[PDB]
Amino acid sequence: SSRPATARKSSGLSGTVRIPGDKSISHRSFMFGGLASGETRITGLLEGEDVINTGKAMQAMGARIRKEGDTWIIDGVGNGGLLAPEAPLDFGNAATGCRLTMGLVGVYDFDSTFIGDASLTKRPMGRVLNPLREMGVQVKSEDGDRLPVTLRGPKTPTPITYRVPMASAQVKSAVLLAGLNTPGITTVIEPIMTRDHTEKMLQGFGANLTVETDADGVRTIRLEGRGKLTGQVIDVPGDPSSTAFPLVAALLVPGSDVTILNVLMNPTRTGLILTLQEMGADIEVINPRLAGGEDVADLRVRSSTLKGVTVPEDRAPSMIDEYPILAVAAAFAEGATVMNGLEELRVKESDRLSAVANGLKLNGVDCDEGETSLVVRGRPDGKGLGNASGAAVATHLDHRIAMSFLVMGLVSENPVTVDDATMIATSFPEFMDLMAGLGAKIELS
Ligand SMILES: O=C(O)C1=C[C@@H](OP(=O)(O)O)[C@@H](O)[C@H](O)C1
Ligand SMILES: O=C(O)C[NH2+]CP(=O)(O)O
Repeated sequence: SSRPATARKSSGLSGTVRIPGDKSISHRSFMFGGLASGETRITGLLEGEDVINTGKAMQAMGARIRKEGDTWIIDGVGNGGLLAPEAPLDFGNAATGCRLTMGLVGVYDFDSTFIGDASLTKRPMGRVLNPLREMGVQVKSEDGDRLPVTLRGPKTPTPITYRVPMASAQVKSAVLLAGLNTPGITTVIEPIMTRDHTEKMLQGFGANLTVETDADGVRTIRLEGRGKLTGQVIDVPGDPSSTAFPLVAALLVPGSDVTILNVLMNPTRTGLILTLQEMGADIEVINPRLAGGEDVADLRVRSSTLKGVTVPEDRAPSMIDEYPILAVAAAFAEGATVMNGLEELRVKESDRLSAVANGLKLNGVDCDEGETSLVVRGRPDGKGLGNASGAAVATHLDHRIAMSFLVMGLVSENPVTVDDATMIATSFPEFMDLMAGLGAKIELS
């Protein structure tokens, strides 16, 4: 069922910790490793529930996955080698695994069924099912193009040129993965850049995939279908979204000095850091380097006084999953923090705009929720914030609502309670232990 947790004011967070692996890259490591020819070896994999579900889906289609020591070793089936799954592919809470896998196997000439939990089952799949219909996939979905969904690919899929209508890396990725088993050239046009793990990793696995960027920023990504993919050695960098929790906690809790090691610094993932620096955050980027083909660095974070800023709609894609924690940081900043271009938040694990606004109000924060925006006015000393009565923030099965408000409780005058901590393990099973090690006091029911 549900397991509430309460965060209490901290006298200071301090230490050096390695953050768990990046979820996006981890999902793709299991997918590409499972599809490629030969062996793939992965170090640093995030072992949260979302990623484990993608792994089980790949095994269901023929890939052999095992963990030897600290390395996940995968024996892939080779491009075009996926086998028809016996039962529905259960993605639990993970749309990344669900949506990318719909593109990956939907173009195969067999039936595949997709299911998930109460949260995933309410999320929109039309954004990926429409391009798949264009490629010739037959779709059976619940009203509104929601799960459960059953796909049946054509004998010969049709390659398309698809302009992604919203800033979704998952839609871009689903079309590219469908292209892997489609003869001809699949093209995805992305008017606004989104995380590029699919492009980078597929190139690393040997795909004839190219990215061309116009001076106006529009990206044209071309993929030649049915080409060989070769298993690779993958070193997964630290998750920058997970990093956000101890990083923001250290900025807000007085007397803090926290260093997070091996953090992914791809700029499509660092909008929150840039925003916090604009707010006056003391975040030092240490030893920027190349590791596993990605940009990484260690981040030293110290207590800072913050001032509200206006965050432009075009930075949104580079920090879309960090709006919840940014809203909590804004609750302690001087003045108003204004964030627009937030329509995508309404279709995540929870409607995040509604969940964040409601959670902030329950904890005494002055904020204004708009259809696609949020304004937060802060109280730097934290006085009057939190909830003395112990009322619980509704998490709506969303791991980041749970984590963001638990961080808030380490700073506010009154404790902050979340109605459920059980979904935190979908992306950051180490959260409680990691925060406790730094000094945070979080009581699980
Ligand atoms: O492709 C990916 O790895 C992801 C893309 C994003 O979703 P959208 O494509 O829906 O924006 C992000 O929020 C999710 O956690 C992972
Ligand atoms: O991790 C996040 O904050 C949002 N996306 C989760 P997914 O789309 O994979 O379910």
